[PDB]
Amino acid sequence: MGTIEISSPSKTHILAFPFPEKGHINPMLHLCNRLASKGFRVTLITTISTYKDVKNKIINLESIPDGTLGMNGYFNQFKNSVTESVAGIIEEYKLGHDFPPPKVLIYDSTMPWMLDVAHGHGILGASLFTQPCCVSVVYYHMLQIDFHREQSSSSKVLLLPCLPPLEDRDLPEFDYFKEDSGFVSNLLLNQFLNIDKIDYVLFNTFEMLESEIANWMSNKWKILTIGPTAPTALFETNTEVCMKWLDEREPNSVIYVSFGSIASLTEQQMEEISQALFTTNFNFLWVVREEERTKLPNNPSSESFTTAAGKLGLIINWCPQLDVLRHESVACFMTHCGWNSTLEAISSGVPMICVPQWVDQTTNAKFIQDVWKIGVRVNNGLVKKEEIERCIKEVCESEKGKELKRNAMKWKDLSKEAVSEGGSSDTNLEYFASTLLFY
Ligand SMILES: C[C@]12CC[C@H](O)C[C@H]1CC[C@@H]1[C@@H]2CC[C@]2(C)[C@@H](c3ccc(=O)oc3)CC[C@]12O
Ligand SMILES: O=c1ccn([C@@H]2O[C@H](COP(=O)(O)OP(=O)(O)O)[C@@H](O)[C@H]2O)c(=O)[nH]1
Repeated sequence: MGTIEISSPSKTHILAFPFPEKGHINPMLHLCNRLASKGFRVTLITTISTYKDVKNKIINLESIPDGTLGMNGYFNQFKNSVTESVAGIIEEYKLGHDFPPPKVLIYDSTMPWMLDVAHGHGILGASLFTQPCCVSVVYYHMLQIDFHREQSSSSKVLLLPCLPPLEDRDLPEFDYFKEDSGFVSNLLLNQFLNIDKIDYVLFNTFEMLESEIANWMSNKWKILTIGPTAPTALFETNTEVCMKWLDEREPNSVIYVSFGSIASLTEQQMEEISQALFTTNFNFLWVVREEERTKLPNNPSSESFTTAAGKLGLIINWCPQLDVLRHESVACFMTHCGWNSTLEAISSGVPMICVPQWVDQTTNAKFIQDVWKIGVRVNNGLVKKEEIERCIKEVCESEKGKELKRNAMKWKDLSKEAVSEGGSSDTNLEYFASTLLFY
């Protein structure tokens, strides 16, 4: 005689709340996909202005007001609005009868105040970092070593535990934001203000990729490396168009070019890249967002070209990046080195030409070229066509490039192993799921 009680994923409710930008939404969506496939009930909370985006990419979906002035006011409003918004949702779900009450809130690492919403309403908090471990620990040391730089007087090289030496150009780039550099800096530093009170510290990376620094952070804070959250081999826009075009190219013949969802290049920088791509011995697929089309050399959603070299080019406002990168036609990836684009390239075996723009993109580029050895970084600040030309020859037409390709194929296998049964990332994500079930 008695009652047995069963705690299983299908009666466990996970809340997820990304920062409303595609580089933060996308990795969180993939993680929600993996968690739902384990049987969990997953509710994704997102701002109204990103809601339609996420709806088209798909899991229960909740919208909250955008919550929005200069950078500082814009952001204090944002933090205040989403605090009460998300708190309301937790409480509606705690009294609801359909879904189970929330057990945990997975929130973006850049919204650390959400840990206080989670704990203030009696549920657990998991902080999802969308940056690699290596650059993240740079933010921690900065929050805690002199990082000022009078780059005009002398060159400095910084040594930190479990990191390669970092030149000034390898540190995170904040001066780009000029007046707002301090704001962007504090946003990334403050990720660590409560690192000791977080119930789960989640990183979208895999241990073999960052083993030295992952271990150092595992010792300090017991982090969980659970990446890549994207699947091995999201409904994005223009899928059929780009897949048909790529299906019509020769294998290993296409340079894929994209600077992500936020970065905006000067008109002179666009002219340089343009002139390189139209004279290279390769086809190209170049994503230029609608908002950036007017900065192209003197607006249609896409344009087709026969290049001066007799090759074929496609300029298009958006593509399915993961599908593009895994297409056999792609020879290499000219990228701003956002972490999602970097980790997607790694998981796809595609070598890179690094054109980093700001924040962690400079550090990622350093690791792409000198640590993982799967790409080369351009040298500035304007990057001229001849410099872009040099990097294409090196990646795509050289013995060194064949080696870079070999290195990328190795890392592709290692990230597949990480997310497969018994891999470090599969194990860490199962640690997260299983301990959510504990009494
Ligand atoms: C958070 C952010 C992306 C991820 C990483 O932490 C680096 C950050 C860079 C700065 C921040 C971006 C996000 C968009 C901005 C708010 C967006 C912006 C700028 C001005 C404004 O009024 O509203 C939004 C453009 C860039 C942005 O300011
Ligand atoms: O044409 C494109 C360009 C980018 N992305 C996606 O945009 C996301 C985030 O980009 P990233 O982190 O590299 O840099 P950001 O856009 O934040 O600057 C990635 O998941 C990419 O797959 C896409 O789907 N199609």
